[PDB]
Amino acid sequence: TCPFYKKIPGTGFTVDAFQYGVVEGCTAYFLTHFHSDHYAGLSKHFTFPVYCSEITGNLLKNKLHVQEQYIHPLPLDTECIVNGVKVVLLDANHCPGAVMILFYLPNGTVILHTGDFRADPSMERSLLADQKVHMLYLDTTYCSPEYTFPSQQEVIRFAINTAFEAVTLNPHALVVCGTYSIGKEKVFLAIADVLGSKVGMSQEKYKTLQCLNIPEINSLITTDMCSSLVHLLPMMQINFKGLQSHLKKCGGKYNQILAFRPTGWTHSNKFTRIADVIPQTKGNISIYGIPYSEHSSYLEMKRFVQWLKPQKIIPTVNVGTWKSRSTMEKYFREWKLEAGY
Ligand code: NI
Repeated sequence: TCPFYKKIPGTGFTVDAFQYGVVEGCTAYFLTHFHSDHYAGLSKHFTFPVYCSEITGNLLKNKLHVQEQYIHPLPLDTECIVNGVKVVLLDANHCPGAVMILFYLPNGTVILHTGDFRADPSMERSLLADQKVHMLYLDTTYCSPEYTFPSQQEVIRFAINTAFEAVTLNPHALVVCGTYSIGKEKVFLAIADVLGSKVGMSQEKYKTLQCLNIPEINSLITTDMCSSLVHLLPMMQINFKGLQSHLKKCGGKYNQILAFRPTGWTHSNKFTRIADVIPQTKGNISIYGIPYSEHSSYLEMKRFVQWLKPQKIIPTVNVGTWKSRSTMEKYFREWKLEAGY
């Protein structure tokens, strides 16, 4: 049944709750972003109102064939009224089209649902600064102090310099980048930009990317693989067997692969600096695991919550084990006592 942490009290609203059938007494289904654990259950057969960003609305229509009459896109940073309740969508700094939702309840409570987010100081200057938030439904994916990672900027710098060096040393090398959902587009687009190539990909992936309102995208992507030296493949195929295979397919146009797997976290982060990352190599194939995250680190998350000072926190991730739940609650209490709220 629909968990309590996907329900907004005092409303008829749910968040990211499409896999439970008809939720009893739900008058509006909000969708924070187009990732499968969150959209699971949507299709052309869905007939209730769906509220979301423009970008997410584009993916619903074109990828899942949801009918237009049930899609309610909302502009960001704009006060809107939904079934008699004031709401605002804010940028979540997650994947394209991902939002946080501010609910202004009739009784005076103010609720922020982060959806999936990467907290950032820039959020401290949105419409959030303008009033107090009573309850926070928090993306706690990396809520433990071992989760550190570099900025997105440092990671992109590492990937660009790596790729540029490799191809300039060997103009017959191919670069490959893995993907399994929207998000992390900067990795492959930044690399193609430094190499003077477009990114080649499957028709289905090109279609997805054309839904995202990314500026000048027609200049960066293509379905012509032959004309491109940066190839996007399913994450599953980013291994020595899958890459040896792909290389056979290019028919002696290329003689080396340099491949990137943007992971969330991996335990090399506790020890290793971004400067110090090395690939796994076999023959003429190298694979780099890079810590490009679109979720908050522990310290980023803490700064955001100590800034916001919510009266009550409801975690939305890692809620299935007692030991996880109990550890997170301990961190929230620390943060509150350290900051004085
Ligand atoms: Ni997500």
